Amino acid sequence: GYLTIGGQRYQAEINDLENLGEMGSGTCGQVWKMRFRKTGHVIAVKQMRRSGNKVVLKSHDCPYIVQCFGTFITNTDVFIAMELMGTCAEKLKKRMQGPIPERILGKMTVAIVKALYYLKEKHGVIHRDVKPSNILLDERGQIKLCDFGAGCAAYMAPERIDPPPDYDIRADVWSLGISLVELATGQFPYKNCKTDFEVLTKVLQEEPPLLPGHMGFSGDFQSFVKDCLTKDHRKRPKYNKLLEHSFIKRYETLEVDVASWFKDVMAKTE
Ligand SMILES: COc1cc(O)c2c(c1)/C=C/C[C@H](O)[C@H](O)C(=O)/C=C/C[C@H](C)OC2=O
Repeated sequence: GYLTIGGQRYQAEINDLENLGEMGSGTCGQVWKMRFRKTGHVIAVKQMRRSGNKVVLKSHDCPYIVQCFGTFITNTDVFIAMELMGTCAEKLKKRMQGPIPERILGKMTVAIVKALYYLKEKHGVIHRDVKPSNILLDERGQIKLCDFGAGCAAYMAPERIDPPPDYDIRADVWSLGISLVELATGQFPYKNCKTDFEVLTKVLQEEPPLLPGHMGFSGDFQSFVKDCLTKDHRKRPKYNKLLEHSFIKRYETLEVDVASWFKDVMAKTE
């Protein structure tokens, strides 16, 4: 807008905000730490990077989506204010230099599925891009989807080069899978590339890079992660069916020290 904050709307302008420092800048535009002088809040603001010629609200109730506060147009940028939050998934894989524990992905899966499920059943949204970059973790445990928009072509389903985008949600389902496998194993499914198309091919060519029976993965997991990576998108699981899979059900209830973990992974590197 306008800046809306639990749960009053204020007007200000990005030049009004006080700026504390940056966070990257590490693709795509300078993301910024800054304080809204009005109320005392400290937020994220992602500067882009105009222009095309010539968003949320209202995902305020869902606790698994990073909350947007408003935007924020100038002649050069496009500023978007978001809740301040730890880090990407993608950057934890690299920072950890090794996989994330099944327990954490299980939490993740739950935060993530319910988000996509939220968006679809409340806003008729089909968020195109489900991937590690878009999954934000935080110091105090929370796990959230950034609704935004080889490598990032790899996450494409089979039926996204077939007989006629899109048909339908099931494509995000796929990207959830690959994200999980990428994430569980700490190694992108297709090590043989890049970059790329010798990727896109493999996908429609070959059978899902399902989870290795080897690394000690609760076959509840292996099961879920496979229901997703179903080639045949037709009988593939809608979000609800995933919501009543067992791997989910476990993880809806099972208590996990996500804060504790994250913090510890902040031991290395820094
Ligand atoms: C909402 O609070 C945030 C807090 C952050 O620290 C980042 C972002 C948001 C960014 C969201 C959009 C992209 O996910 C991001 O540009 C990216 O690819 C880099 C991820 C690793 C980097 C160090 O962390 C952030 O910058």
